[PDB]
Amino acid sequence: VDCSEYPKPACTXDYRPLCGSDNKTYGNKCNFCNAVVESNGTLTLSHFGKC
Repeated sequence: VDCSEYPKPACTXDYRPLCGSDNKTYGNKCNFCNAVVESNGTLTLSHFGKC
């Protein structure tokens, strides 16, 4: 989880899915990292690809 450059005000609409510890499939690293910050450290990366 290298989200050091977050959060970011917007994310591009490529699709490179990541499966979060919340069992949500995030569209790409940008969407996943912004969610990690908003979660106050509770969200982590389960695995690459869709859940």
